[PDB]
Amino acid sequence: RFLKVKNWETDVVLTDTLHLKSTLETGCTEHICMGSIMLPSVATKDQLFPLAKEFLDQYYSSIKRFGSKAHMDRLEEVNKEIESTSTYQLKDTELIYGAKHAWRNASRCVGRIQWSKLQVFDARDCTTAHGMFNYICNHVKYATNKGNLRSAITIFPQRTDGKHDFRVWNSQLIRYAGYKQPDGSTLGDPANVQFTEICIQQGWKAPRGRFDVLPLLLQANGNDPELFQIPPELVLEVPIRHPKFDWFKDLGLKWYGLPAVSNMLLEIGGLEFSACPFSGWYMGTEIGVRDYCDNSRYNILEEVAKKMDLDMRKTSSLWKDQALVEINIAVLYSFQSDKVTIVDHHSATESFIKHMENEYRCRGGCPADWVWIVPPMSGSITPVFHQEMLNYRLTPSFEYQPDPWNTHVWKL
Amino acid sequence: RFLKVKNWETDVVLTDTLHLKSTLETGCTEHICMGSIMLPSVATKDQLFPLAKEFLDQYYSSIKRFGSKAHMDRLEEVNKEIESTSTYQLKDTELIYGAKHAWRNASRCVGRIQWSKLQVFDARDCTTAHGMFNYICNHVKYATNKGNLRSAITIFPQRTDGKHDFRVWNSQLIRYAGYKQPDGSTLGDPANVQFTEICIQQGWKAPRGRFDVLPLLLQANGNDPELFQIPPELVLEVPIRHPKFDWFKDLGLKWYGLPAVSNMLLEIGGLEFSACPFSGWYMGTEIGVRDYCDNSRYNILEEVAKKMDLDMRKTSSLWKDQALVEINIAVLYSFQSDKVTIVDHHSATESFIKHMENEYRCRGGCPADWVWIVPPMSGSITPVFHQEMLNYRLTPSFEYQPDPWNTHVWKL
Ligand code: HEM
Ligand code: HEM
Ligand SMILES: C[C@H](O)[C@H](O)[C@H]1CNc2nc(N)[nH]c(=O)c2N1
Ligand SMILES: C[C@H](O)[C@H](O)[C@H]1CNc2nc(N)[nH]c(=O)c2N1
Ligand SMILES: Cc1cc(N)nc(CCCN(C)C)c1
Ligand SMILES: Cc1cc(N)nc(CCCN(C)C)c1
Ligand SMILES: [Zn+2]
Repeated sequence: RFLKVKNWETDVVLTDTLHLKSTLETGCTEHICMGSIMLPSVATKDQLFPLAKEFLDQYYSSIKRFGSKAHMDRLEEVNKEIESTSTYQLKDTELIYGAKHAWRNASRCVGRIQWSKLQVFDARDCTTAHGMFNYICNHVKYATNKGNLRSAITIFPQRTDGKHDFRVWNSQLIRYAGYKQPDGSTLGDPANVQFTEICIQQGWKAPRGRFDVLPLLLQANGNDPELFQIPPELVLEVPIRHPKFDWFKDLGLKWYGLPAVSNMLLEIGGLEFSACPFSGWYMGTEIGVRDYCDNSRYNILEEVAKKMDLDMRKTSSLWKDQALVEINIAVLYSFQSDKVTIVDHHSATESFIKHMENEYRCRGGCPADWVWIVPPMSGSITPVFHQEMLNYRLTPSFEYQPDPWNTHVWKL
Repeated sequence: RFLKVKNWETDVVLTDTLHLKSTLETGCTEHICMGSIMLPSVATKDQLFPLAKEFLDQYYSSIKRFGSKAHMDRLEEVNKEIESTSTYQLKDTELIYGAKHAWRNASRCVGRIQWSKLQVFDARDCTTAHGMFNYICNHVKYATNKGNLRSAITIFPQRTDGKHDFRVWNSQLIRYAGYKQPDGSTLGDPANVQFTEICIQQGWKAPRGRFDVLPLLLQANGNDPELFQIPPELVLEVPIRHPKFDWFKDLGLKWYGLPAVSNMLLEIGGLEFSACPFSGWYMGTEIGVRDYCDNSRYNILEEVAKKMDLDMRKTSSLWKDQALVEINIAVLYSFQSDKVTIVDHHSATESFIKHMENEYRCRGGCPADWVWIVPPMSGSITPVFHQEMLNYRLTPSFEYQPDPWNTHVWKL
């Protein structure tokens, strides 16, 4: 019950004890492992104080005032507020702590070496969709910082009864539009055709092109959501060129600078923040491999191999592989030459190994999801391929949640 | 308890029921997943008949004579033999069935679309190390078939008391030698320096070069093992050249045609065959990615990028990625131009999807280990990246076993 994880490139072994503090369930049993399933399987007052207590015990353990009176009174204070209101409110300091540690515990995140440099924006006084748009714009402007990207999170009011929720319906703050065609094919991003749908169904007059930035669909206090278009001066975009292949520009491609997940739920001490958009900087493969070359996304391996003069008749000519490397050297090169923060999969996966080392040392482990930590190209020549990893759920945490256009009791 | 696995490239869903027949344990619990651990965690007469029965029930269920008298008498016959001898002996037909299904159930194998075309060689009458060498040579000659590779397994006598075992100490029948250097570096294959050690410690006069084929270390009936050198005419090797880069040959590289795992244990109806070397044909990435570019193996990304004229100062120039594709196009090209069977990672991963489909259809599922099915380069542009998979242990099965030079009560 004090398990070992081995590196088979360097023979390094580390002992994981942190998994004992694990609480939630993984989906695996003694008889079946689900480590490759993408997402496997209202709260009451009685359930709440345990979670509040457990969170408060580790927060006070963190600043080395574990059993102080400040702890004991905060324990009693939160209990009384869960008695009086059946819920409770986080101190500003407990909100920053819980947010940083939700990132820290995100086992599918390879970037977590940065987990303690997170700017937390307290948006819990927001009441209207216009207010969110304002908070969200301030987040985009800050996090972007003129290409010197900065990591940030904006935390909107916590769930209360359930039907007053606050949701950003967008899956990312900044995404390109998806338009099906009359001939069946797709313009823009096929991932977003169902979301691009609702925007038009709500009055978005679409500039039916490729890289059309979508409008924010913000829902406040369970009310029907409302469209707001981000000032284009705040949407920083990088035009993609190759450092050797001059025909690259005629491909006419670009991506946005800022990756910002907006569809997840932040859980802290048993309180649920259903709108918590958070941003970092891109690892290059997210764009060059998945965004551009997923079959059901932009799907550009066809044209890149064309202008490279490649043997596309035979599968075993690895034309697909060869065009995938060039695309990623160019995504990397274009961001760097505009001073926009980006990290290659080699540097990122090395840092995560080093971070993992710090976590086993000063924390006793580090929950990691191999299936997600290994980059989607050149796997075994990055050091995370050869690193055994233990996956387990720790809290505070980011969780998935139903897409809001399936839950919502819609009306007007 | 009738789980679903989804493909996120094609939206295809399949229902897995086969996992209910799962028996062994995976290493995961409800609270921790070990799907990325490489290998996680004498038999008595009382344990044996259940396993014999379970195996016999599915074998007779397979030829559509489930509850026949031929089944009932074979059940009684094996029971009586487990009473009389505390063990039992497989019919030739039960040996071929069990072997084919051990391959079928090998969840880390992407090639299993071929699982029913397996030539089974019954070596259970063997008694001496010289006999094994003879059986093993006949296997190499057959399986190689002049580059028209054929899949085969040779099954030596089953474990009895424990200290009369039969083991092939080699991890593969055909591997290149590993020699450390006086200056610390390594010649040949660094994976094999500890095994190349014992060979020399047993009288192997090493031709201390790079691609020196190793001698077989065969142990028969628990006796101390003995060296035998495979006739070089039976060891077919492919010289690696690129279809564009003429400097490629001066790298002077070659690999052997036949991949043949020899260090695993075959479990059938509770009987344990500790020497069961089995062979197929190579997926190209096993050679071009892992053998050649693993840091602790041949580690050739240095020199290939050199003669390509690449930016090796900067990590984010993806020089490593670009030299990895070229190496794999050349491994593929060299094998094909000599008519030696090899499969690219695209064709192989497509077939496994199709095989998976057949298994959910006519069998109710297919145990798969994602971490091992996804190829070690260009992951997400092959269809297995996007395919959820359930892992569970079915029997008959191939299992790992201690390296014999740690178990052996050695003497002379
Ligand atoms: C600072 C730079 C960061 C980098 C380079 C980075 C890198 C990555 C990458 C490559 C993924 C793979 C997921 C995918 O393929 O879509 C990921 C997922 C994730 N990241 Fe990080 N990340 C960063 C910052 C952050 C921050 C600030 C947070 C939260 C406060 C965060 C939380 C997560 C979570 C929760 C996931 C997985 C959830 C999901 O996508 O299903 N990351 N990250
Ligand atoms: C017919 C062509 C075959 C191909 C193309 C193929 C392909 C592969 C590949 C790529 C792996 C990855 C393992 C690694 O990276 O080292 C693997 C593993 C494995 N194969 Fe298959 N295979 C074939 C035939 C067979 C046969 C005939 C058997 C047994 C009778 C078998 C049983 C296994 C097992 C048990 C493993 C995993 C055990 C381990 O390596 O730890 N395969 N195979
Ligand atoms: C730590 C990790 O389990 C290890 O690198 C595994 C990952 N997946 C693999 N997959 C295959 N096919 N072969 C391997 O050697 C490995 N190595
Ligand atoms: C089926 C499989 O779980 C799915 O393709 C996963 C695999 N690993 C991944 N890893 C990352 N980082 N991102 C992904 O979208 C996925 N997709
Ligand atoms: C914070 C953050 C960092 C990063 N590098 N990438 C993202 C986008 C993740 C998109 N996937 C959820 C589809 C977010
Ligand atoms: C039968 C078989 C097929 C294949 N394609 N490859 C192998 C070698 C596997 C080596 N690993 C165990 C290190 C064996
Ligand atoms: Zn698992």
